[PDB]
Amino acid sequence: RSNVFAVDSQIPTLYMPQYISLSGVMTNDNQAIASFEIRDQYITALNHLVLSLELPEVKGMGRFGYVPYVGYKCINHVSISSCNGVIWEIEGEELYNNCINNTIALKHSGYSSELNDISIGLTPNDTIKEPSTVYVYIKTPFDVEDTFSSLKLSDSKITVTVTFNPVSDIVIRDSSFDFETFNKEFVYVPELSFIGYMVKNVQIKPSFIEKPRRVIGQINQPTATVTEVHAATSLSVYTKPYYGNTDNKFISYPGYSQDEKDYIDAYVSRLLDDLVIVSDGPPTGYPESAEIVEVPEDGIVSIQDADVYVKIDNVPDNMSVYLHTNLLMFGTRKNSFIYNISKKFSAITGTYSDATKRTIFAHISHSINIIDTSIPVSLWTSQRNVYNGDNRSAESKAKDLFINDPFIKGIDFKNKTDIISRLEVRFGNDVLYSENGPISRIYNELLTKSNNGTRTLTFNFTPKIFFRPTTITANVSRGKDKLSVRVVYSTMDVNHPIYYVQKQLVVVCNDLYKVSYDQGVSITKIM
Amino acid sequence: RSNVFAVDSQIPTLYMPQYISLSGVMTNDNQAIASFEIRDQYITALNHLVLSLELPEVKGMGRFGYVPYVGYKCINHVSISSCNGVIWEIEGEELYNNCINNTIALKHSGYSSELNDISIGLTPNDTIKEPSTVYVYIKTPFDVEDTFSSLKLSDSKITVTVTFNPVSDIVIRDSSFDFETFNKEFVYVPELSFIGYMVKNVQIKPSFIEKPRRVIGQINQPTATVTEVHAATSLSVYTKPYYGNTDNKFISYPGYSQDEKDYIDAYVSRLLDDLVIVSDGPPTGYPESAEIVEVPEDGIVSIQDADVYVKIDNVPDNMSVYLHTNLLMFGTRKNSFIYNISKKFSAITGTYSDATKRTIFAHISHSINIIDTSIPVSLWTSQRNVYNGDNRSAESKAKDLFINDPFIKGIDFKNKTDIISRLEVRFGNDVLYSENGPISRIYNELLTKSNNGTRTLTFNFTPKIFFRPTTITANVSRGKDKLSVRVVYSTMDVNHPIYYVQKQLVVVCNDLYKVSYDQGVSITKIM
Amino acid sequence: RSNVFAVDSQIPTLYMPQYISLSGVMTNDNQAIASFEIRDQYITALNHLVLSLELPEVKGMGRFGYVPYVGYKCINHVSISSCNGVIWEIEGEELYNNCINNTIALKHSGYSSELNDISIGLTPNDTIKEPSTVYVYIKTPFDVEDTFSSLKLSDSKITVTVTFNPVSDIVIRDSSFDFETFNKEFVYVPELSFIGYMVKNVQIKPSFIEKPRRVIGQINQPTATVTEVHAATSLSVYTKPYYGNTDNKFISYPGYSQDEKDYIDAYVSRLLDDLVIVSDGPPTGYPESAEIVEVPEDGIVSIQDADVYVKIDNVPDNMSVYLHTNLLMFGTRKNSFIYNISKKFSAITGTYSDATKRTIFAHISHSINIIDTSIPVSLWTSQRNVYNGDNRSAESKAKDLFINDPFIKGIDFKNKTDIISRLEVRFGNDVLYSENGPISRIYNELLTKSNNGTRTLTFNFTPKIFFRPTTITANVSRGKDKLSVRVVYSTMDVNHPIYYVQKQLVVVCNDLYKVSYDQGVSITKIM
Amino acid sequence: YSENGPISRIYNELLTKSNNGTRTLTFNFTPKIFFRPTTITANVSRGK
Repeated sequence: RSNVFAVDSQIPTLYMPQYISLSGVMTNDNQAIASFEIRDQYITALNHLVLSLELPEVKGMGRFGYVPYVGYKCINHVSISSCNGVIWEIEGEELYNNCINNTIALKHSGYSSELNDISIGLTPNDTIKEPSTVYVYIKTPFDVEDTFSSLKLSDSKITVTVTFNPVSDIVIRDSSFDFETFNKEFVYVPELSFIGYMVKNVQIKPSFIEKPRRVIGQINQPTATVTEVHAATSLSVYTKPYYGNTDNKFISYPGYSQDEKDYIDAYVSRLLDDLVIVSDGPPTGYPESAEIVEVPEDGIVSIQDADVYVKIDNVPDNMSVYLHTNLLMFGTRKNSFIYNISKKFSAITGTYSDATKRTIFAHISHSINIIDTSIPVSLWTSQRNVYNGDNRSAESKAKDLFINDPFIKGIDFKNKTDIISRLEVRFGNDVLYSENGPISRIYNELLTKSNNGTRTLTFNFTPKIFFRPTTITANVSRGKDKLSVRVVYSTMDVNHPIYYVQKQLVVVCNDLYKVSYDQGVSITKIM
Repeated sequence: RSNVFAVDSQIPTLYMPQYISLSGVMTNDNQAIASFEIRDQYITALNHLVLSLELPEVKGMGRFGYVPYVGYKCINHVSISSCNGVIWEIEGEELYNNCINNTIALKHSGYSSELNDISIGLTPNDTIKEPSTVYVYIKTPFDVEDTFSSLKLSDSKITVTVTFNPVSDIVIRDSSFDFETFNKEFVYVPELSFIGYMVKNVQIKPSFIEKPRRVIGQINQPTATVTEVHAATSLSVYTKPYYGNTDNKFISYPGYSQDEKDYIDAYVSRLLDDLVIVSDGPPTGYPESAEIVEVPEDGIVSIQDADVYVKIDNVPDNMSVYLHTNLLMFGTRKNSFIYNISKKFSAITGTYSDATKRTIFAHISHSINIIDTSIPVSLWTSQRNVYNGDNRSAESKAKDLFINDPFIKGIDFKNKTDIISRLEVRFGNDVLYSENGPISRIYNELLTKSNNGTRTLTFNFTPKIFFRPTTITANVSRGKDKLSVRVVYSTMDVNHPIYYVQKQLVVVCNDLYKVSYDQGVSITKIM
Repeated sequence: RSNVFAVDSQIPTLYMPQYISLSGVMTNDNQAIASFEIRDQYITALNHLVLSLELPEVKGMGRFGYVPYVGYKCINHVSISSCNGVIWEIEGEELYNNCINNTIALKHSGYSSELNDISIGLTPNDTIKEPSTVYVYIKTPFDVEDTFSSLKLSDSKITVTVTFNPVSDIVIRDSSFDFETFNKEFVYVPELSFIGYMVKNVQIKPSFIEKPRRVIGQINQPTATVTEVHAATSLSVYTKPYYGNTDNKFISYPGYSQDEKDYIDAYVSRLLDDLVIVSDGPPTGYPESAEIVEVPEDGIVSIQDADVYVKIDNVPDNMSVYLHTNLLMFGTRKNSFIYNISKKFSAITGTYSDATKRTIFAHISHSINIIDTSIPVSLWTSQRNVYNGDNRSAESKAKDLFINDPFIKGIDFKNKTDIISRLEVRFGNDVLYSENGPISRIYNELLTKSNNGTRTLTFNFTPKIFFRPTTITANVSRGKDKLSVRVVYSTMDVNHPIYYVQKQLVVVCNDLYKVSYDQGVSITKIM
Repeated sequence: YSENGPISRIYNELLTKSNNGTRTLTFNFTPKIFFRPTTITANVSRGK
């Protein structure tokens, strides 16, 4: 019988860990680059890299806030090199995707009301935001099995290089803020930390590492190809929107609250102030194409099949209630279907306030959705629209927000709508996999215990470090050495504005490399 | 010294995985049965079964919604067989209990506002719900240790059989919905997926598997017995309510919000509209036994020791405020204690709205609880009640909801009240365990890291796959081969309606089986 | 090739577990001590200790509630001994810190609205709280590796001793409650449970255990020293506030809601009733130093550079709106800076209610923070304050609350502000580590997956039970046998009241011990 | 086999010299009567 009530305690290698901190050299649209040099013959191994960033004080007038997870979204590229060349590198988006399921890292990276609330400044000497510091955990393959997986520095020099995104990407602002001055006087201040191990009489053996590789397809094309595939462990596919042909302005943004319900409530709250107006006589200051009608005594206004129920309490006797019946409208033919935001409301109740001269709304019933909240403003007024699209007031038009978040997926802010209806993967010339529904995404989320998975084919099911990984292997004789992907996009109604948002296909492939430790660190591609 | 900075990488067996999808055959109260046939000599092993289901479009008038986790609650039975007979089977409730701690699986199975909100239809051509698809992860013993635990198909035919519950169980509806037509036209559409492994020169060895077995006791009896117990790893006990002697109608249901506070708020909100009435003269349309009194100037109404504080703002000068002092009442003797829902309120404030002709309530102080929210409507008006129980208006009575959820535990919707005060377990003739408090439930939750544990005795503490499991073993000579359970139910007040809800005892025992792989797959009970 | 599709099932040692429960002996400011005796020659091992506590019924008048996690916060000290002396002991605070990341244990220990809401009693026979029971999971080193790590009772007697805190520490109450009677009649009722293992022909081997050791520094001194350090695995540092020179009264407490936003909202809600007053003529009943001014027609009141915007609807025609412009004020010089809570508000809106004769506030904009919510009341009126600090009404002063929570860290209730700006650790005479930012706290939280880490140096990275732990080792020849810590506290503004809160430094060191099993259990310090 | 456009119909019409072909997969290209026809053959072991 095997003893399950006692073990023989082994004596491990003698070692001692130490926390080490390093400052870097900054060089320069003058993109910023930081280089860190690690040189000590007693540092045998290292892992758990952490980058710190100091954000400065912001003063002035206007409305201003930071995007969520600013620390992660400010990183463009990370590279680790030695004298024999690059050992490992990754783009920022792949790091974000790999760390998306680590709530503690996300919270440390910068997620709070003080940072993400949309603050207001009244005078040129008002302080909008106080200074603070964020920390970005750079997860690497060397962390998966603590000491067993650490990187051994066989008496070589290691260089870490971090490239930063321009500061315009991480800021949410309105047109009143003095962005040119802010951008001229903003500077990045970084610092790198890691855990080192001092080892006595180490015995080194070769090991194995995986390197991700990204390919971006052409605009609106439904194909992409990865060449020189000799040993891959997985393949991932997703899409990105391209907003380069707009001015990047949006009607609303919820800030710290990030639920779907919060997005919808913020949008509806921004529209309600202009949708129902209490005025003495016909309201002035609107474009000529506005159709503002008076609410009857029974409270029901008909807008061609749609009925809106409006009841306001405490209305002064010298005033009346009016309804804006075409706040935003879009159509491609003069007598075809019309997308009209006014017809998405069914009941509106509230009470007028004499002290503040505005209406305080109570219960609202509506059918607004995330696509409506995600339509960009500039598409409402494009040349293909035969109507005047934006019938809002100037005060409302002055509150639009610039949003330049670089890691948006799908065609909406939450990646909720699935726009891929069929996927087909070919390895060489033969079909390797085809599916209609998102069963591969379901399987990815189940196996990785994540809420934000993507369509992924996984080929390796063996434990990571103690076994050689299982791969799909090339056959250059028959020509099986490339993976081509083809999708069919869903069909949308030609009268919905979201139909004209352009998109790009993204394919990610994980290649296998061999690590040898004679003459320092070097890698060789497995063939 | 043992090296903790390097390992020897072993070469694993050569294999290649593949995702496989299969369609099934449907046969037929004409209970639906699906059969799936797996036949390929190169599929050596499989695991991670996933079932997909397509839910259709629902049109018409009335109020309609789906129960939470509809995908799990639609499954009655799953069986896996070969030519030598059954290999593994389980009922739906045991699967649900085993998967209750997997948040990602639960969310995939169907949990969202679009599915679980109580929608309203106005015309016979209104679309209440759009079509969608859910996925049910069928967790099996073959998943616990990836490749090591997979099921080996030694050149045999494998059949999977799924039995479905009738559609009436998964729908929450009011009496206005045309359920007979919906039930006549509804059809199940299923599809099975799994991960297969193509292995080269496999070397097979025998292994071990555990099979659950459920016993259901007689109505209201506090005993149950499991026969033929020769090697069991655990024992579980819980209770179920039986609502078969009612019409299954309830006053309220919160829908997507599933907190205790949400249940209580929905119930209170449904009662408040009928509890306090603002009217010009005595309200009409109520049964003769109603006692509706006028609120005095100081705002305090006395109902025999209980005092209710009522203050309403903006009351028109031609109207008064009335209070319904016996909305729901129950008692067994003419002059004994009375359970009166009106006496559970202490303060009610709000403001009357002239535009909508209703009262908008603000702050409420009350002592309603989950048992009150869980009492079925038909028990308020049973024959043993000497009063007229339901003094609500017809409009309120028309809003009751049918609820037929099949996996309810305890006597309330959240299984919060503990109605078992003492438990005694006998193995053979001798007492094996006895307890007063729920220390076994505490231990179960601690050891399995679950929030919804049950009273469970665990006999196996060894690692699952690499060791033979530890069991309790029979001694047929002394006659130790059966487990009998006896409980004592808590004592409730004879004047509470919940006292008359019937219940059933459920016992679950996990038996051990041996798996051999010569002549395909076969099992033999360990004796 | 190694087989990854099959294993050889080993046969384990024959054993059988059993749940055992014991009652204890109580002895006696007459601090309570419980002793439990374990004596059975067939109990070979044990782990998973659980303590249960019965809380009694509380009746009377006033406001009363329990602190969160009362079960954990009621424990002062736990000790485990045999005939050879103490085997393991720990203070309550170290246990709480070790278990802080176990949500299920925390929830079982007593965390609910019924326990933690601030209830109100109206008559001397009112029932404020019903009786209930809590359970405290006493996590020990013997649990980390189930059967492998269990404690072997080599035919010796084991004694467990639990010391309890006085009941005044676990209760939150106002001055109206009859605490002297409650404290005279309260009694502790405990019971211990554990899992025992009956083993046949056990084969015992020696093992390894770690014992924590706490040192508390002197008041306001920034140094502390641990002597006799021969083999330590880690070192931790944090600070505690000392409230012994006050009366322990606070303005508000949120109860069950424990977010920062909840603290701030409760504080603001308590202040708003006294900050803005609607009255017929100048309000009476305030001290002579109050400066109450009338709000002009434009609604803007200036308080030296600060502007407050006040708009109240539905004000009766015989009444006016007044603003209290110096509710709480503190300063050290007659014409220097003043901390004035009235200047932290920028906009206040609401509606007066005629029925209840009070103002119902709607939207509030403010800059109150957690330090303001955490300032104790007695510091507002200290002798060093040259103004009259507390200008509230007597009714408001009668609602203050006593709070005596014993496990508060930092200087605020959430330990959010970091008051340590530099840390330096010396081992012997030489500097072992120094840092400016909290990178060690970041690393602690990352490595232990916790949200509430402390500044910790970790020296052991090897797996716990199967390897001998790595330690830092003394060199008595050079005199390296002591660890001295020195901090520099942050600098605060001399006109903020929080500057005068006293603090204490706490250092925790984990020493290594050897366990041998000949002649029962005994330990010997590794040298 | 999988296809998007009607290339199989084009091939059917080309090979049979017809104006009204359908989507057809042809497996036999040998002369009809003097040779045994070429077929696609089952593999009941793998279940094809």
